[PDB]
Amino acid sequence: GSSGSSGPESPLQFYVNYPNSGSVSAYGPGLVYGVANKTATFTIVTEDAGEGGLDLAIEGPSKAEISCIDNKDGTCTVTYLPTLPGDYSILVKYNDKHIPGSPFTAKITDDSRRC
Repeated sequence: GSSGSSGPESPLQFYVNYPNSGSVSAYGPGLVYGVANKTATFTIVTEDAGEGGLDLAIEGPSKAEISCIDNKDGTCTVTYLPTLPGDYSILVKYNDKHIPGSPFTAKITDDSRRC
């Protein structure tokens, strides 16, 4: 036996989204964990959310700098570099409304000695 269909299709291919369902999430090896004095970045999901105002701020045992970047492809790119190993309290807000899942907890370590 064998089966398989190409599938339906229509012209003026146009897909519209509704505001009803609109949420922003964040994931990546930069929010889960990291390495002292090591490059760490993560990605953020956001499509047709609304040009409002994204704010990012991380806390912990040491103040870390943030160079969040705004892209126009599909997701944003935020790069940062830790100063000391420890649980960093990442905080992200969207249009005066925290994101579903925050604050986030990342487990960063330190690798200096050459094992």
